[PDB]
Order: sequence, then C-alpha cells, then structure tokens
Amino acid sequence: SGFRKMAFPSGKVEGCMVQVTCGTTTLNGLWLDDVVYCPRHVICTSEDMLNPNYEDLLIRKSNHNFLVQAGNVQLRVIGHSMQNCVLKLKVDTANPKTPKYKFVRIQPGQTFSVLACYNGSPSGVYQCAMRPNFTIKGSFLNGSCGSVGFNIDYDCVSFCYMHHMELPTGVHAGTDLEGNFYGPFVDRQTAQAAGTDTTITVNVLAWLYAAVINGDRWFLNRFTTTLNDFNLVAMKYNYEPLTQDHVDILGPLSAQTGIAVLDMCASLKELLQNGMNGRTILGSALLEDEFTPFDVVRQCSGVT
Amino acid sequence: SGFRKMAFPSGKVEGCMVQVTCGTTTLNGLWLDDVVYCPRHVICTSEDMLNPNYEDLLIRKSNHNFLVQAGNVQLRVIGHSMQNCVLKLKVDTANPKTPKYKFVRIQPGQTFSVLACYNGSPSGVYQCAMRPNFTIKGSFLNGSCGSVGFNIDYDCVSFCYMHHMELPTGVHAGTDLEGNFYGPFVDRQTAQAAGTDTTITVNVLAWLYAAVINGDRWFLNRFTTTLNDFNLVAMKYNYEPLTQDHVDILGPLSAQTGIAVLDMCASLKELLQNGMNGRTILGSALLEDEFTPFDVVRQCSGVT
Ligand SMILES: *[C@]1(O)C(=O)Nc2c(C(=O)OC)cc(Br)cc21
Ligand SMILES: *[C@]1(O)C(=O)Nc2c(C(=O)OC)cc(Br)cc21
Repeated sequence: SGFRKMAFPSGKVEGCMVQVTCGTTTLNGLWLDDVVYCPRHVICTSEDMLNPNYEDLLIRKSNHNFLVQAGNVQLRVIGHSMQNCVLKLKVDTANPKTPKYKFVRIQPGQTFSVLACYNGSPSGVYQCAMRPNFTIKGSFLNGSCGSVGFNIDYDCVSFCYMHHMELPTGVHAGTDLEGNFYGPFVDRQTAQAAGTDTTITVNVLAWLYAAVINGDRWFLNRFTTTLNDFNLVAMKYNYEPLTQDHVDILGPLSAQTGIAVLDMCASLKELLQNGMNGRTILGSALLEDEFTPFDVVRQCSGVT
Repeated sequence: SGFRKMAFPSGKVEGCMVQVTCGTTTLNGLWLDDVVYCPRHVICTSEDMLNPNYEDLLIRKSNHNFLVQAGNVQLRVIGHSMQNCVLKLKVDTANPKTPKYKFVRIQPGQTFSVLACYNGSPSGVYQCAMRPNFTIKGSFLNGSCGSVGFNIDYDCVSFCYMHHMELPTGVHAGTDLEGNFYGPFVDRQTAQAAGTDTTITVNVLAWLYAAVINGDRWFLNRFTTTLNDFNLVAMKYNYEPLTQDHVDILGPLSAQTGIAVLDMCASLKELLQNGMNGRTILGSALLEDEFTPFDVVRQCSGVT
C-alpha cells in the first residue's frame, strides 16, 4: 500500500552526465557511446542569447573549444555538429557506462523523471509531466541546462527531454534528444509566454483509480456520466477533453477496481463541481495529474 | 526557479541492492563491503510471523540456507548473525560498487530518499520523512522489505532506514541499519497502531521560505507572533511545538528572504486559522512538511 510521486532509479543516467564548457558558459552534457549531447546555447555568452545566430556563432568554434569533462577526466573532442537546438560532440572514447537507450519524443500528458545536474554532477531526481502547453514544471537553477528527462523499461533508458530554458513565469522549456523543442519555444532570451496549462484528465482518473486501490474511497459516488457530458464539465474546469483512447488505456484500472471508467468520470465531475470540502486523496488536497495510467499500474504491481 | 519533491540520485544505492532468499521468503538485502544487511524476518514463513521467536528460528538456519543473488550471480555466504531486527550475512566477496557510507539513526522530521526494490532490483525512488509517530508514508508492496532509506553528502551515503513492515493502516515501519526499529514497532504480524501524526512545523516554515524564494508570496501578512503564542496555535492544529533550535536552523532562510522567523510563524498561524481559501503554494493545496530547512537550502543553491 501507499502511493508516491516516484521517479525511476537514476543510476543509468548518472553514468552519462558530463560537464561541457565553451568559452565561459558551462552546462551539462549527456554522454552516450562516443557522442556528447548538450544544448547549443553552450556557445553563447548571456549577451549572445538576446539574439543569437547559432550557425554564425558556431563558425568561430573548433573541436578544441568544447571542453568535456566526465568526473575529473577530460574527453578529447574529435567532431562537432549542430542538430536543431542540440550540439553533438563526437569524443574519441565511448562511454563505458552507456546503458541500452532510445531517443523518444513524448506527447503532452506523458510523465518522466529528471536528473537535475550541475557541472556534470547529479543533485537530485524528481518526476515531471510534459504539460499540455509543452512546458514542464521542474526545479532548475543556472547550470542545470543539459539535465535530461527519461523513462526506463527494464534495462532500456528512453531519453525524452533535455533542459534548455526557464520562461519568465518560472516554468521550464526544452527539447527532445534530437534538439527539437517541445512546444513553440525558441532558445533565445526573449518574451515567451506559455499557453493555458490544462489538467491532464486521463492522469487524474488514473490517480483516482490508484486512490481506490490504496483505500481512499470517500469520493466514490452513486452516479455515472457519458463522455460528452463529462467533457462539458472538463471544458469548464480547463481539463483536457477525454477521448475513447483515454477510456481504453484506463481499462486495466477499471478491471482491477471493478469501477467503470464513466463512473469514475462522474466522481471526478462531482469533485470538480463541489471541491474536496477540506478532505484529501492520497495525501493531496488537489487532483493530481502527473501519474499516467501506466505509472499507476507500474507502481501498484511492482515493475522493476 | 521551481521547487520539487526531490530524491537524491539513487545510483550509489542501486549498486548495493541484492536479493536474499531463505526457504520460501524472498526480500531485498543491502550489500556493503563483504556484508549483506536484510530484515531478520527473511527466516519466517507468513505463519511464523504471527508469533516469531527469532533466536529459535535462526538455530535451524545455516549459511547455505541464505541465498544471496547480486544481479544474476550468486554470492557465497560464509557467516551470519542477528543484530537486533537485521541479519548480517558475511559473504566471501566485497561489493566492488560499495560507496563511502555511514549508518545513521535519524530523528523524526528528518527527510530521506527510498529506493523501492523488488527481488534485489530497483523500481523507483522517492522522498520520505520520518514522521513524529515514527512511521513513514511510503509506497511498498510485498517483496519491498529490505529497501533502504538514505541521504547523500557529496560522495558519502548515510543509510538511515530499512523497510520491514506495513501497519494495518497502510503506513510503514522499519529500522535503522543497526536493526533497531524507529518507534515502538516490532517485526510481528500483530495489531500495532500508530500514534498521532503531527505536522513537522519546522519543515512547513522551511517550505514557506522556499515558496517565497520561488515567487509564491500571497500568504505573507503584516503580522508577527512569539514562540509561545505560535505554539498555542500549533498545539490546536496538531503541529509539532517550535523551539529556538528550530528558529536557529531557519536562520539562513530568514537571512536570504529578509523575513524574520517569527513573522513567517505568523503567516503560518493565519494559514492554519483561515486555510488556503482555494489557493495554492508551490502547486500544493496543503502545507507541505516533508522538506527540512537543509533540503530547502540544498535545492535552492544547487548542491550536488
Ligand atoms: C542554461 O544553459 C544554464 O545552465 N544556465 C542558463 C542561463 C543563465 O545562467 O542565465 C543567467 C540562461 C539560459 Br537562457 C540558459 C541556461
Ligand atoms: C517483507 O518481508 C516483504 O517483502 N513481504 C512481506 C510480507 C508479505 O508478503 O506478507 C504477505 C509481510 C511482512 Br510482515 C513483511 C514483508
């Protein structure tokens, strides 16, 4: 029993973190095989970030200008290239700690773990979700750029995020491991505002199923609803519209608890309309939306 | 910016997890140097757990009955001993991945990370606090026993908790790495109820300082209070009494924000008396008490 915001074990990713310095800018890099992946703004001075022309800035850079340090040992850079908003630094040594890995571009609503790093050294690990407005609500200070987001399937690490920026509103933006930003964000020190941060409806329902499995059942009511009726309520409360695909993915949780998905939708509907009334669900006074149905199943079964 | 429930990077502890089987009971062990630490109830059948005499049960056990597996390789057990509620299995091979470590018995209010494991394999990592009633609110399924709680200082892992039991109320009890239970709990399948779960006042104040540092300031009021007046309010709301030691530890946060500790106590006092009124602080609708003043400073500075 017990339900926690759990991150994947970080060891496999800790063994990939390196420090990358270019001129006077230092950030984190991800060392996989003989390549180090890092944000391309490593080549910028804070002054260049106001309006950078990365291709032009990169012309003035040679392999020897990119200092890559893994622990206290220096890696030799033998090639460099820009792929979208990331730099790929070919080093002469393959990372002996390279795990089995994939690069995946996740969809909003999907969750992942972040290994926050400073100077190639890990500080902590926490669980995030790609918000529907393509930002993440992380915890990143200066020096954290290049810290990565990932998921793990048995022994394979699927890297999904690389940290690049903090918007003026304290929220975070970044790319997948191909250098493509999630959302409309650009690696530039300019006014970039996020869109509406809607609640990930499928995740709240999954978390309500986790609450039932763990004993919290006060919110279960005698009602049911339809997808269209539920969605009218979800629109009013800035919740993502629920689709039949979302219903299908909640199937195993519905089967385990014996509570039909549309009945849980009705419970969620009353929670939105009436509030918690000072009560809690899994030690939270708000509806948690950063557990996918897959995360609930994983945590409630014991997948390692 | 951004403030998250962050766990320490788990790699150093992942390299210590092993599986321990005795008869038909399998749980997790912690392999440090040439010793494997595990709950002594590994020698029990679920039937023995109703009323075990561990010394008597242990007489029927030899070194060869304790099967220790690290990954897919078997460790040879050359000695075994019972220290309080833990078994120490001397193996013939020192763990090559042993980090620098200490065994510490933490006080209630202190936080730590848990690497939840199943069959010697890590599933996830999350941040806990030793509650004032000596329980932890974890996430543990059958097979999770022997999973450990720890803190990290640069390269030294201070192991503080080993998971042993789930009380009938869904809360968790366990020992330090010397086998001494936190609280009055015993490793027996019997009715054990927890005491009052009070709120860790010093941690809530530290979290309010983290909120101010990260932009959430609506709860700051024009009032102040005294330790005695604040404590009258804290008693009513089942909050731990605040001492001058707690005030001293909040000193760096007070210095950084320019908000005197007693002024923050007055803000907390009004939050207790009036509630949040539907508002949030660091994305929470309740007062978080699982960040120590040390955790707030660590996260807000970038300690690796
Ligand atoms: C990341 O590269 C990082 O590590 N720091 C940083 C800053 C910074 O330090 O600003 C003063 C700014 C940006 Br746009 C990105 C990053
Ligand atoms: C831990 O040793 C564990 O891993 N499982 C377990 C059980 C259990 O499986 O009960 C059916 C019970 C206890 Br008291 C402790 C533990």
